[PDB]
Order: sequence, then C-alpha cells, then structure tokens
Amino acid sequence: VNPTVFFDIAVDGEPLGRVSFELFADKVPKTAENFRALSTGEKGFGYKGSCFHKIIPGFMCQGGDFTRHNGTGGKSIYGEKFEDENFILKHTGPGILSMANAGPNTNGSQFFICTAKTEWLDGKHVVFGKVKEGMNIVEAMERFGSRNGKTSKKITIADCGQLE
Repeated sequence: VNPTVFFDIAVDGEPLGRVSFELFADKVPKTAENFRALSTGEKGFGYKGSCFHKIIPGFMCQGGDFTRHNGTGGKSIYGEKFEDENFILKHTGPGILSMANAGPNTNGSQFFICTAKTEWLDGKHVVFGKVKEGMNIVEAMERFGSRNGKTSKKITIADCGQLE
C-alpha cells in the first residue's frame, strides 16, 4: 500500500527521464503524505515546475523550494513547518529520499535525494522514501552540480504525480 510517485526530470527543458519513488507511509505516514501531496499538486501548489537548486556531486541533490527556488522557500501541506516524525529510517545509501530542514522540527517542502551513504545526517533529517526506479537519472543530475551546490544548467521537475 506504500505510495509511489514520479518526477519527469528535465535539463534546460529537455526530458532526461522519469524517476519514481517509494514513500514509506508505513513508517513515516505524515512525512510521506506531505511529499505525496506536493507531488500531485492536489492541494493547489506543489513540486511541478520547481528546480533542484543545490546539487553536490557525490553527496545529494536537493529540491522542493517551489515558492522561491533557492533554498529559502517551500511550505508543507500542514501549515508552514512540521515536526520530526521519527528517525526510524537511516541514510543507508544512494537513492535515499530525506527531508531538508534548519534544525529540529522545521520540515517544509524541501528534500534531497542521497547519491551516497550519508549517515552523518542520521537522527537529524527524517528519511521517508527511496528512489526505486531511475537512480541513473539522478546520477546524470549529479553532473550539473558543483562542490558548493550551484548548478550549471536548470534541472527541473517538468511533471510529477502519483503512480500508485
């Protein structure tokens, strides 16, 4: 019953491929739900059209700032911010999907996809999903990043929604 959502990823507008994700609703219901809803855009805003504004090769690709596209924006579907649901799940390797934040209980809409084991984030970021299909696309994405996270082409979610 875990949901599956997808991003049609594009680079300066040119389709790269579809990545799909398993959201672990069975362990972090509220967090999975937030990402699911923002992927369908059913609440009237969401991820369609936003970019990955920070990609650091060999570390992670971060996105989800759909209000300001630069790491300052984003909102949850619950209000402005919500709490750390739990730290059951660990950053075990590439493909892990996890919440960006600015300290305890500051979950918005921003997230990142690990491109390695990043266990130093364990117990400080809530892990809630995993890539599933199209890890390779996220690897291709890694290559438009830089050591500081500035990206050298506009990597976008041209479309997104739920597959199941």
